[PDB]
Amino acid sequence: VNSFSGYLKLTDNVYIKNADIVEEAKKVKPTVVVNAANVYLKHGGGVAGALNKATNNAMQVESDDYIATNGPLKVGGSCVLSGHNLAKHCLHVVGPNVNKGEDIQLLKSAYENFNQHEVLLAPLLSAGIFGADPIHSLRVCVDTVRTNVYLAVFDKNLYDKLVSSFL
Ligand SMILES: COC(=O)C[C@H]1CN(c2ncnc3[nH]c4cc(F)ccc4c23)CCO1
Repeated sequence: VNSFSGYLKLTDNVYIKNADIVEEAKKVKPTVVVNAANVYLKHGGGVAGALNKATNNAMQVESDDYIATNGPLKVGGSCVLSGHNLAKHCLHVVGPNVNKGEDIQLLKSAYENFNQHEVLLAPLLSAGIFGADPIHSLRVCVDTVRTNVYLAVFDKNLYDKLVSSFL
């Protein structure tokens, strides 16, 4: 039993809710919140900008030190950093950004990072400003992640479409 509330169960291990991931993280304080990161960990907008703003820019400060030490992530890759006031840990995962021309096949590699964590609160990778089709992202999630994932979808209209079209 865990503390996630109001989710629709899609599969054995995937759950979905119309929610603001920032507000959901603030309430649940999950072990892991996933950030929709880019390779530079520049958290300017979308989910990343919202998560970083909620940490009062502490996420960005920590991220800048990470990059100065380690260099950029790979598209499809991830790193574990602090969850600050939102979660124990933040798993920064880089999905391909279609608006940069990145290969959508890398979306499966991106979701594989979730399998290193037993339970996660996450957004749909490569959705929103990353330019992928969220219906496709949900399909890849369900077909790739085997650990327990609670998906937060900000837009109510999109949430209803994702549920109604789910096979
Ligand atoms: C348009 O709706 C989509 O297609 C998906 C969007 C929105 N993203 C989010 N997902 C879950 N919670 C979210 N809180 C946020 C707060 C913000 F200031 C910005 C984005 C999000 C956000 C996912 C990727 O892009």
